[PDB]
Amino acid sequence: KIMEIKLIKGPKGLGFSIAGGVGNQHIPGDNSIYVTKIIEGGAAHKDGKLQIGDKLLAVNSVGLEEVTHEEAVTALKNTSDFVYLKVAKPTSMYI
Repeated sequence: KIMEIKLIKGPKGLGFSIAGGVGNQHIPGDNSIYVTKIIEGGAAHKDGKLQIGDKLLAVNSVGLEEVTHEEAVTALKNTSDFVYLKVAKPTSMYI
């Protein structure tokens, strides 16, 4: 299930780590970007909605679907302080 998350970029960024990307599949057969860690005190932690396992779809107007890992790293580092983060919650269990 798809949700939009509103984040202010903190001094250290959005407060979460990612894996995946085209050429760097986190899940076998999935080129998607996944949340692997939520940083305590971070903007993502404090908001409360983003979780380990979430799939990133977009960051503001930047698509994260079928992008390489470096592309998503850049998307997330170089956004505005006002972030709309679109994510999909897992159907199965994990990531």
